[PDB]
Amino acid sequence: KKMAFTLADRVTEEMLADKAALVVEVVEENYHDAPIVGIAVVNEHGRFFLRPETALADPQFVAWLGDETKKKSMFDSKRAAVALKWKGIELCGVSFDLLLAAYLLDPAQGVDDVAAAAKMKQYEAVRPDEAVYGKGAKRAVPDEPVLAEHLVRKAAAIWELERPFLDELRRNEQDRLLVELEQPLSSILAEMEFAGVKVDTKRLEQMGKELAEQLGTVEQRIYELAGQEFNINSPKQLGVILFEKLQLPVLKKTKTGYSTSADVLEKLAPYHEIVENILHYRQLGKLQSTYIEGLLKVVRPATKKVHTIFNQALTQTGRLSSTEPNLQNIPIRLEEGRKIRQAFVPSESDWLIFAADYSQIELRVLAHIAEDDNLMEAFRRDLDIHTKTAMDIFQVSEDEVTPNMRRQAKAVNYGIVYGISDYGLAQNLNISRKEAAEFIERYFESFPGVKRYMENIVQEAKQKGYVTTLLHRRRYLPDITSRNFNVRSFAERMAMNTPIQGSAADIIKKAMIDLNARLKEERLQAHLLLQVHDELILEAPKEEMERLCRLVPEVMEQAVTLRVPLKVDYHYGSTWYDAK
DNA sequence: CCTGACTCG
DNA sequence: TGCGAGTCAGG
Ligand SMILES: Nc1ccn([C@H]2CC[C@@H](COP(=O)(O)OP(=O)(O)OP(=O)(O)O)O2)c(=O)n1
Ligand SMILES: OC[C@H]1O[C@@](CO)(O[C@H]2O[C@H](CO)[C@@H](O)[C@H](O)[C@H]2O)[C@@H](O)[C@@H]1O
Ligand SMILES: OC[C@H]1O[C@@](CO)(O[C@H]2O[C@H](CO)[C@@H](O)[C@H](O)[C@H]2O)[C@@H](O)[C@@H]1O
Ligand SMILES: [Mn+2]
Repeated sequence: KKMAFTLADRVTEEMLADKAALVVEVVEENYHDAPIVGIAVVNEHGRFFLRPETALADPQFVAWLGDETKKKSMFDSKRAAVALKWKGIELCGVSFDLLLAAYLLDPAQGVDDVAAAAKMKQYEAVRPDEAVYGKGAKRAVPDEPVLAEHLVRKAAAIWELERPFLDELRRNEQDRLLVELEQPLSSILAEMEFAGVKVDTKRLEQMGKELAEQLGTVEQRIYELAGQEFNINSPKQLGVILFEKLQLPVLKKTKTGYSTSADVLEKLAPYHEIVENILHYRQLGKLQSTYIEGLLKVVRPATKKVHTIFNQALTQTGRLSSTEPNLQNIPIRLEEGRKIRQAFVPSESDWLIFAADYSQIELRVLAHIAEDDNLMEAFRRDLDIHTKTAMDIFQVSEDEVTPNMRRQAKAVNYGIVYGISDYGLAQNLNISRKEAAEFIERYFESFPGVKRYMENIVQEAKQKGYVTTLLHRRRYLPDITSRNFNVRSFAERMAMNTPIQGSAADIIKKAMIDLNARLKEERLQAHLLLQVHDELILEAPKEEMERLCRLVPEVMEQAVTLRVPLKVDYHYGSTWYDAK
């Protein structure tokens, strides 16, 4: 605990070195158009601190940040780049991101600051962000001397830990995953974040108005059937109405009381018609509060755009998450909700929304990884397994399978491949638990390869302590040999799923890098807007639609090569809704 | 702040 | 007693 640094007045030559650690401190958790409160640099020549109004105005510093031959090591470089694009400054030459490096080494650590990453290497010369800035309503940037030291210490740490982290990544054969997949992707996400998505507020406000009219309607109806007023959005009061006043049977409890989950409500339908009305009310209430009122609170009024943050170092399987707003969970399943998408539009004049989508991506990953004959064959002829399961459950034929019921048989295929027990399956389809068992038992005799993959990956996880995905992403399962049935089972199901979801996650990540490449090389104006786990979303001038119909799917299928082919569905239209 | 509800993959 | 997420209302 003793460090020398220079609290600089101006940018000097010795700070513009070819290799350095860089800290562009942004305290606000949502970094979009957020204050940059301090800058630090560590290189061969020394340790420096700079005030932002100094460094960001000095054209030489800006030129050094923008030069990709001047290599930077950073912690969460997406935060920096974005907070810099809002200051009209471009960041280039990031060769090491400690955050991503740490997330690949172990997603469970849930690293959020340099101190926690340093924790993994015994490096103790840096304080965590909360012990410096404060918590919640106390969150305060301290006095400069304190601020400076801390930032310099963060650089110093990034500076000392680069090699160790890279050294460990090389042993696990995860170095190329960092440098060639994750890190390049970080910059792409920073663009999509900054470009934003344009929203039709006029339309959005009109719908919430209509939604309110329907909410009051359904609501009155609910009080009439119940013969009283209560708070529908209060599960405790609703529970009293349904199970105490109305006497409806209790199908399930939780640790705090009676259950009123959608699943329980659908099963209570024969007994009383208020349950269906509650379901419908809850549906509309969510649309209003989250997808109208939530969404309008985060639009930037001047440009009518929303800017989400794609949290890259958070999920345990390798997926991304989307926050403030979440644009990866916009309604589509029920026609009423699906309408919200009409308000998502192109940002320019004659531009359109292109939406490409992988077909059964996790079922193909399972096929490739488990090497199952009957499964690999079905895909080679181009059978639709969801449609092959739609019939099998809905007694129907291929000729009449509505999109609605290809989604309900979709969750059965996936459910089965991810350790759903017969209790789960029967409780999802309202069928006999004996019949549920039969389905599964048949499935594993029909696909013996998939069954043995399940047995094997659990065995391997017990022996190794972890599982891995195609591009060597890793998840550790320390609870895998727990004596407790519940604890053991949960980790076992993670040993089944992770390699699959994680692999689909790797693939679509790679597909984005190649797409971005194939875009800038062909000099097109088209650019990525969103990723929703297994689908990409772009906007482009009307003219470019021809190339994209050929380009986008070609890139997504050619990303990786598997023991089965990869298929992509695509559509375009003037609204994200019409892109169906 | 947590629990349970809804939303997506 | 299928997996991975986020946000919101009530208590
Ligand atoms: N009920 C569901 C739906 C989705 N998923 C996970 C596993 C698959 C991954 C992608 O699913 P979708 O994009 O919904 O469908 P797909 O099978 O990948 O492709 P398609 O749209 O052609 O059915 O998300 C899941 O576990 N359970
Ligand atoms: O930018 C995402 C990146 O930031 C970190 C901390 O450096 O997470 C913080 O910001 C997130 C996005 O706003 C919040 O969800 C989270 O609460 C906060 O810790 C990284 O963990 C994350 O990858
Ligand atoms: O360095 C990580 C990198 O290794 C890759 C690419 O070479 O996988 C290769 O090495 C693996 C074992 O050494 C094999 O599974 C594979 O056959 C081989 O291509 C990437 O998957 C990984 O990111
Ligand atoms: Mn898909």
